[PDB]
Amino acid sequence: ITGTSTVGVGRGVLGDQKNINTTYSTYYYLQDNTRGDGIFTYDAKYRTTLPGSLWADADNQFFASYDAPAVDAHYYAGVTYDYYKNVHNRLSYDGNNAAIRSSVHYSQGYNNAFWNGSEMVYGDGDGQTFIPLSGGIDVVAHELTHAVTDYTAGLIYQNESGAINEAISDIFGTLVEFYANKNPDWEIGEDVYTPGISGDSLRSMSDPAKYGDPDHYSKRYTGTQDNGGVHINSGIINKAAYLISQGGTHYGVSVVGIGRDKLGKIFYRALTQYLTPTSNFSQLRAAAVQSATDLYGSTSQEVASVKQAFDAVGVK
Ligand SMILES: [Ca+2]
Ligand SMILES: [Ca+2]
Ligand SMILES: [Ca+2]
Ligand SMILES: [Ca+2]
Ligand SMILES: [Zn+2]
Repeated sequence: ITGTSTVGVGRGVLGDQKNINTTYSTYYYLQDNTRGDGIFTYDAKYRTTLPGSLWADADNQFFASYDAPAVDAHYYAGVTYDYYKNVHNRLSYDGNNAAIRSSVHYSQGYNNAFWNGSEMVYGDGDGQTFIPLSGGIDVVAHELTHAVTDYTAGLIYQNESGAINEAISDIFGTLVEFYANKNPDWEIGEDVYTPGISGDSLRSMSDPAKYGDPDHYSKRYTGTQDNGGVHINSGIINKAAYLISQGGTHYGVSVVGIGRDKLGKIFYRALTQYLTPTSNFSQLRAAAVQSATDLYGSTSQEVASVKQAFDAVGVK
């Protein structure tokens, strides 16, 4: 769309009010011209055909309940773009300011969200297991990071490489949650999952076993479900990443934490410089050690922590 950049206001899934970047041309559209080549949000109108209609609104105010998921998908995509740019100096997911597109109200009662290789897609949830998925900044950032991985390491979506791909998305979705300072934690999806139950979440990075995911390599899943457990075995890496950041003792191995910022620097370097489509856990560890080495010196504490963390989860 060609029009005048402006700012509108609305309410998100959780009821919070926020300002969003819109474009005016007869209607006000969810098109943010301020970030790279633009952020565009579409209405899939409960269908599965994509992307749907670019989101149009008559008055630049988005307080209808049907508006909520669009407001958040649009807003959280801006935040994530900012995170990447400000913190890692990366322009959009391709490093060249590619437009970011998302569709909301995808299908009926759809309990998931995903990056399809071209854009983001968010279901509204069935109202019991989930509420509209774009209300969780960690979910939004998890999906967008899949775009980043696709353009860089290109980790294939299955077995160990696929688990690494998933872990990368949870790690960065969590870092983004901390960046925005939106009640941050080391849990995944807590804000949109089981609205009826407080205190739970989809996955836990601090204690993956809390939900039955592995927290040690000896406990990995070897079957075929979930593409070979991409969402299961990601727990081993997630745990390693939490330990690198926060420190702790796990299975008798002690790790000194080096904090979130360095965690992000180290994993982003590994991702963009050293990982390849078929990398396995053991390769991830070498990549992570090489990155810390690059960044902090081979005799650094940082390197030492990365080593300890992987030894703690049994990845050699
Ligand atoms: Ca309106
Ligand atoms: Ca949170
Ligand atoms: Ca979270
Ligand atoms: Ca819940
Ligand atoms: Zn994912």
